[PDB]
Amino acid sequence: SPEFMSHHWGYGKHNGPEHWHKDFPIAKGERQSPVDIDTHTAKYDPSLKPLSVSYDQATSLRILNNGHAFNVEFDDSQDKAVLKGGPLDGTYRLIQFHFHWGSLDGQGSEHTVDKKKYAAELHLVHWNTKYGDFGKAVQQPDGLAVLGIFLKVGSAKPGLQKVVDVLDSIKTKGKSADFTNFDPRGLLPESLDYWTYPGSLTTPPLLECVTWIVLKEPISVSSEQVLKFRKLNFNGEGEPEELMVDNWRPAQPLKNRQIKASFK
Ligand SMILES: O=C1OC[C@@H]2CNCCN12
Ligand SMILES: [Hg+2]
Ligand SMILES: [Hg+2]
Ligand SMILES: [Zn+2]
Repeated sequence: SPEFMSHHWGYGKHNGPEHWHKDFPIAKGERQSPVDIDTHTAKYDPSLKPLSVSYDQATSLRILNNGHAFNVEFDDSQDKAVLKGGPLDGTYRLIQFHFHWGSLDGQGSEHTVDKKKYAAELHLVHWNTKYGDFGKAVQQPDGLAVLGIFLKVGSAKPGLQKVVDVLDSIKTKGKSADFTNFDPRGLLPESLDYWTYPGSLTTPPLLECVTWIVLKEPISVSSEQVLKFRKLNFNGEGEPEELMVDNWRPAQPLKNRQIKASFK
């Protein structure tokens, strides 16, 4: 049971975000994520470029319940699924995506917009090819680019359904399954308008390597889709059930950072 045999970071009362600094001191660092996006402080930057999403040749491989979310993993041994343009210099390869979500529809996102919490947030994680591999990229201030997409509850997202339907097979921590031919273009909204700022990954080890690109337009998913997320488990098989919900970190201090908008 959580925190009895040993301690591990998580999202509970004894090991949640407010505790993470005890094992990962960078949790109190100068470029932590997520942040609140104050729409009356972020300035339009006309030097930013349109975001170039080239996911046509993506190769998904597996889906994994890692005890704090599920990752959909991709073959990143070539430039098969890349993010370019905008604030980015060069080419960033997609390695995985995952979500953060709530126990109820009024919370779940990590970023907020004028303090608004969405029901969930999708993170597509990419690494800068100039550093050769993800592990070297996460030793650099421009090593990663994360495309963040808000989810609200409304109409269903057809391109999400294949994800929803596989979750029964990865209910518990450590379970993985084959998950080929998944097209992440089915998770995008219509507009690629975005905000951008320098930050970190939002789970330990909280690495301060990320250029965040947060889309303004949410995607809609149905109540039934997000309910299926909430049937996942943080625990392993044969351990008592602890539902995988509220796996989000709250907003962190902006400090001296600037949030830029791609749109006037
Ligand atoms: O994010 C927002 O929202 C309002 C303002 C418009 N100009 C771009 C930056 N802003
Ligand atoms: Hg974990
Ligand atoms: Hg890989
Ligand atoms: Zn994330």
